[PDB]
Amino acid sequence: MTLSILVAHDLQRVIGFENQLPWHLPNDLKHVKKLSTGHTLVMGRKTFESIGKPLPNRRNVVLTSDTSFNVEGVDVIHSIEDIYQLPGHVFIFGGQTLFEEMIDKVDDMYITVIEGKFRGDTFFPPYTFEDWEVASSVEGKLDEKNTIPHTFLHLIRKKLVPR
Ligand SMILES: NC(=O)c1ccc[n+]([C@@H]2O[C@H](COP(=O)([O-])OP(=O)(O)OC[C@H]3O[C@@H](n4cnc5c(N)ncnc54)[C@H](OP(=O)(O)O)[C@@H]3O)[C@@H](O)[C@H]2O)c1
Ligand SMILES: CCCc1nc(N)nc(N)c1Cc1cc(/C=C/C(=O)N2N=Cc3ccccc3[C@@H]2C=C(C)C)c(OC)c(OC)c1
Repeated sequence: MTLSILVAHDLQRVIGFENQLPWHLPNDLKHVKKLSTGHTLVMGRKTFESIGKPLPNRRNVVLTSDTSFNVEGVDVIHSIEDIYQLPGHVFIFGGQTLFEEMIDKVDDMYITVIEGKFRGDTFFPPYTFEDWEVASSVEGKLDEKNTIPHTFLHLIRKKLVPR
């Protein structure tokens, strides 16, 4: 319905390594909890297995081809097309495969740019700021617990108009 991407990627758009996040950043976890609370998270199967259980107080939706999939607290879908029937604010939550499938369909993106270069094996698709308006850009606060510089972006797809 209202369709957003929600993602953390590094300076080279790495989002993951060995089915885990490359970095430890509690503030971003806090950012995710705040944004998606009361809403819906759609994620691919590997992302779900990585987390290992549903996130509380959210509708959790998992896209998989596995007809045997029936986890407590999770709604299953089997097609991309299923996503557009989900009501409310829906966040595309990962991973790489779902980002690639959805980045041209979403209204907007909440991206946490991790200002570092990590070793990765999964990536967020390339995108241009030519196409995305910076609705907001907020530096994350560093401290003892959060030690990689990072920036919370809210990007909104630009309309194509005649010049
Ligand atoms: N930094 C971030 O913000 C962020 C966000 C989330 C995850 N990540 C990460 O991203 C990584 C995983 O990415 P990934 O691409 O390999 O896996 P993934 O997107 O999480 O999910 C992979 C799977 O979802 C399925 N799927 C995708 N499209 C489908 C369709 N059209 N119809 C039916 N099923 C479909 C399949 O499940 P089946 O094989 O069971 O059919 C597929 O193999 C990890 O390393 C992880 O840590 C990071
Ligand atoms: C950690 C953030 C990763 C990420 N970042 C961004 N920007 N986009 C994103 N789309 C994600 C996705 C993402 C997520 C997570 C973590 C989820 C999680 O542990 N919570 N999610 C919300 C939630 C809701 C209710 C209760 C508890 C939680 C809990 C937060 C705590 C306070 C403990 C994750 O596991 C570490 C992970 O690994 C592949 C990926």
